[PDB]
Amino acid sequence: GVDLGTENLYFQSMSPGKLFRQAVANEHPLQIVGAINAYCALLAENVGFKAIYLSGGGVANTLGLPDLGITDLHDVLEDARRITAATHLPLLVDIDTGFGGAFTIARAIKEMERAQVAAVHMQDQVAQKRCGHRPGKELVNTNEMVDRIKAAVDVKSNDFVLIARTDAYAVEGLKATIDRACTYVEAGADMIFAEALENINDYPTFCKAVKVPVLANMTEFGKTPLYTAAQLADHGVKMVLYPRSADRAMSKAALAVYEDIKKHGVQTASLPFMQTREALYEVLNYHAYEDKLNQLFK
Amino acid sequence: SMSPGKLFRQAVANEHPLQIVGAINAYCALLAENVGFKAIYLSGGGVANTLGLPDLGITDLHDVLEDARRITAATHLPLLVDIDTGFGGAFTIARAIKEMERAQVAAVHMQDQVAQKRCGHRPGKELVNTNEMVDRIKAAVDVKSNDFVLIARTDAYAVEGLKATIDRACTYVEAGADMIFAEALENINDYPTFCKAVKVPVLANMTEFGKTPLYTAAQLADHGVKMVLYPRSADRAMSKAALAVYEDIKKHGVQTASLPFMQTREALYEVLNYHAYEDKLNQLFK
Amino acid sequence: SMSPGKLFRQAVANEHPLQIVGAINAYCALLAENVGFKAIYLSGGGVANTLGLPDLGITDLHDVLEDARRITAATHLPLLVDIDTGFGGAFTIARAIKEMERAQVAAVHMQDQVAQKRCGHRPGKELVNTNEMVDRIKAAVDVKSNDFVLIARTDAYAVEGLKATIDRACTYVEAGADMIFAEALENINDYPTFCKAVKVPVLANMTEFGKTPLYTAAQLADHGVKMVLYPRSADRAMSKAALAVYEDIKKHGVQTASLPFMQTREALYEVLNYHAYEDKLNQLFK
Amino acid sequence: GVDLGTENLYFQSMSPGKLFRQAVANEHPLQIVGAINAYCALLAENVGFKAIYLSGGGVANTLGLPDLGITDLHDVLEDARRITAATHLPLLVDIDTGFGGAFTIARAIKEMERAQVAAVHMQDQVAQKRCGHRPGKELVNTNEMVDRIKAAVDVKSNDFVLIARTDAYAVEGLKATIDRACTYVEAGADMIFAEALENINDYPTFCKAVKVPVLANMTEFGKTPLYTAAQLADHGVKMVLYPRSADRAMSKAALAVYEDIKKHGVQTASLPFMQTREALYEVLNYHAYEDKLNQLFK
Ligand SMILES: [Cl-]
Ligand SMILES: [Cl-]
Ligand SMILES: [Cl-]
Ligand SMILES: [Cl-]
Repeated sequence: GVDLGTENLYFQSMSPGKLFRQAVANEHPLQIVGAINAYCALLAENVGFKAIYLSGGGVANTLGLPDLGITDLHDVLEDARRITAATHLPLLVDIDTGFGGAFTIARAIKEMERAQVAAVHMQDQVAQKRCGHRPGKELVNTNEMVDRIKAAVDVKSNDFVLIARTDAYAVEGLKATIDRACTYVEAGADMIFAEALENINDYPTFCKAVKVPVLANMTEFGKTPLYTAAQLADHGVKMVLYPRSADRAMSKAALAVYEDIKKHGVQTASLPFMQTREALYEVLNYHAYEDKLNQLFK
Repeated sequence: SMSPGKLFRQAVANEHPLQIVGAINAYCALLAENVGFKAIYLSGGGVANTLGLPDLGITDLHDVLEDARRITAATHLPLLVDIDTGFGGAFTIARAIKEMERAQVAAVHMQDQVAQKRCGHRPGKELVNTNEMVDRIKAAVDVKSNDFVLIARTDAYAVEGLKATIDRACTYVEAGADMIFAEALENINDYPTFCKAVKVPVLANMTEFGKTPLYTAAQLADHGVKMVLYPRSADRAMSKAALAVYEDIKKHGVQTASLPFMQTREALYEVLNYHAYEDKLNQLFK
Repeated sequence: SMSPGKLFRQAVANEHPLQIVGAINAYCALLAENVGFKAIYLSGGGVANTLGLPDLGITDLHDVLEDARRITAATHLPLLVDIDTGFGGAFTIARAIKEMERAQVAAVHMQDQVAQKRCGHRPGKELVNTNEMVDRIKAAVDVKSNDFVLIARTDAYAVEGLKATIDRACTYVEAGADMIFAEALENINDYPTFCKAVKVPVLANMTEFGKTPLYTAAQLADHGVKMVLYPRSADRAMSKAALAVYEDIKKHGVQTASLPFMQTREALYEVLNYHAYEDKLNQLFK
Repeated sequence: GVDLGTENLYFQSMSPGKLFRQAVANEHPLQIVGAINAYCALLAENVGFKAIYLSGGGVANTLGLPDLGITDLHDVLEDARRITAATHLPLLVDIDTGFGGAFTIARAIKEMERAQVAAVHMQDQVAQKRCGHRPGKELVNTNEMVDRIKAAVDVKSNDFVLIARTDAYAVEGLKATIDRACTYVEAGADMIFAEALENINDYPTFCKAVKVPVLANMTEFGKTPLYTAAQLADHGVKMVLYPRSADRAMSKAALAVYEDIKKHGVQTASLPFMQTREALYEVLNYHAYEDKLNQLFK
């Protein structure tokens, strides 16, 4: 039903998760960028990225909360929905440890699918803990994460992408990490999110062992190095994620404007650092609104 | 115990003038607080644009309310909220005021633009009659608490000139508006006349990229202005900065060149007041 | 794989007629499903009244959308949703259709009443011009998927009589409405003429306590009607029953007299399909 | 600022939690009824009840979900908000085990207060558990519940009422129950929700030991008997809760109407069982809307 030139060729109607699978296959590698809101998703789309990301940490911090697992399915879901309403670019969503036991995880998968989300990642961290527990990083046993994956796979559609994230590497080293990852794939993970993988020549071994597409997480200000997308792909990596990059720059920029207005009683010095009205109207595709009204009405 | 509305009333009286900055989310509200502003603002245009929509009145009470709630959950800094034309007739307006108060909001502004119109109407800026805006104000005043601040915004100046603008403003005050949002006054020497006539605290809107010039806080205050609003200033800079990071990552396959332009982890932990979390847990537990 | 809208289209074609019952929440939608209805309905008046508000158009897209989402999360039974007059101009209507589709809703109906009006306007029922409703329909059709069902509702009959009603209906179909909601046809012998002229499936609204009489499904179908709606039937009975329990507890200091009128734990566990939860856990784990 | 007749007397401005405290003090005992939505809250108010209740089980079941702790703070909070928008009658809200650790509990208290809720109850059940855990009832240790209470008390306002609920009685017997309850009061619970207390002559001992107002939960179809409000008060009980009574009757009534419409092709036989339009307009206080428009406009 879709055309190429004047030639009517087969095109399959593509669901969010299939668009994502397709973006992985067609890119080398797929760069996925963090976006904290619909407008950022549009900036990313306009720059020409083929997939976007909703960070768990970002959702919390944007609420003015620490990334301590205070947020729930609704906090993430509402931000996801806002983004998928604005763009069909496949969206990857951080759902932490699933927000509870088997049926919470099921509800999260279904709600994410109803929100037109393309993929989620779920982590093998310890969840909930005691009331007064101090912040930190603990892994669950492989079997506890297997159960989480099964709860998810049990209700997902075929197209929808479950990415199991492991933080084993920093704590248990490369061998034990590869072991979990393989167990996670066997339990039904579609892909793997390798967190904090240091030396790039460990990638080919990691990727070859796990078989499914692997995502490398390019964070800042942590204890992991920054390689290029090309380098990571040459070492067998299929996705590269930039989770918080843009929002760290948005923050510094907003702080700078606030300080200018405070210090100078006016924002004149900030004008050069601001997006122009015209770029804004363009990213919002404002003209298509006027054009739609002319197409249909008066 | 001071109510949100009272904190705001107090910030107007005690600052010369009160600078109110736009913040699009809780995190921005915290940055603003940390820089030391005494009042913050939730722009209606910002709510739409943040959702990836044009400022064409597509958004409803729930869209603004949800963003307001997220900001008041993070900070007690008095918040001023743009509720457009009120989102409907008298009972919608009533619902909006009550919901805003229940959200711990300190003030709202409502405008004298024409609302809804016909289905296929073209975008623009048209004023309602003075009597239609009076009705709007009465609906709002009827349910507001004493402390809560209703600010009537008029866009009359560009369309009807300074005389007719002062007339509306005064009618709006008489209908029960607490303060006045004077939109798009070009010459600063319009202000002293406007402010003197209107009597109640007046807010001047310092926007960028419009058809209005930029004066300083001091200049505006010396000309009788009590509040100065910076509605989108921070978010225009956030957008350029996000765009720059996106372009860098795309062009260079990595974000290295962007690192100098990013807030450090430590500044982030600080704005989030992260240590108070660890300290609270040590105070109460193990 | 059948889309919500297609399931609904299919239920219209294959039933004679399709009975669509009101449900105010997911639990009611499940009771309805269990009794074996093939399509369910979310009333706009029900959404308002459930919130403790009169049906005066105080509610917005978010109010109806949230209730819709809760019901579609629990059941795949095709859901018909009252979106009133569309909640604003062309882009609000567009947003409403898209949001309803993203909510897995199968159909909506939109009415040709006048919307918003002046701030202090008195409640009532006034029609928009045919051209204003055409514009509404075009805004909706422009963004809908093929399968999704737009039902134009007209209240013309009581105000303008059968002739002018058939005229609008036909104009609405030509503008792209998939089906027709004929509101307040008194005499059943109005139906065959109406239905024959309009051609597309027609819905008759079987309300209580109004100014319209009650015919049976069979009667309505024999007179050319394809859907019959029971918009508030269940919720009027729920209200009487809740009131009765409240009065009992108040008057007797205990709810003993109410016990015979309550659904048993076991019927509840059954409607919730509770066993499938235990069975799922045994299937997958320990 | 408030008047009695023509005599201007002192009246304190009363916060939701104070209204609740006051309703306890002034009634003997206070009957609190379950209401699943704003309209039900209004029916209750109209019948003249002085406090209303939002059941956790009710929130889930109304969503078409089992009471298995699938729901989160947002599910309860949204239903609470809908009710407090319609009525100032003090509302008691079930927040289960608090939906997470210390800061989730803090967020729940603050969000409940911002919603104009008067009181909440929190339970000493085990939370979250493993992914594939089977449904059931386990108590946490007294110390784990103490921690939960402290998280709550730490952020609550003075007026706001924390009610600690214990399910110890059915599992651990009267002695151990009184022990927890006393520990919970000392940790800062304002009142106590005694679940499943069988023999009424155990109440005076229970109430005398715990000191703070005690709530007896009048459920149906469980393993607990039904006494009258008067009987329970004479035995030292200060609140009596009717958590699901009205919604069990609403369900049977809606099922009956659906079956009638199915079986008869019309709802004629159901008409006698339906609230009249006029009672509806009245409970909605529809006339006050017309009167308000006449007061202010044309
Ligand atoms: Cl714009
Ligand atoms: Cl610097
Ligand atoms: Cl009504
Ligand atoms: Cl029976």
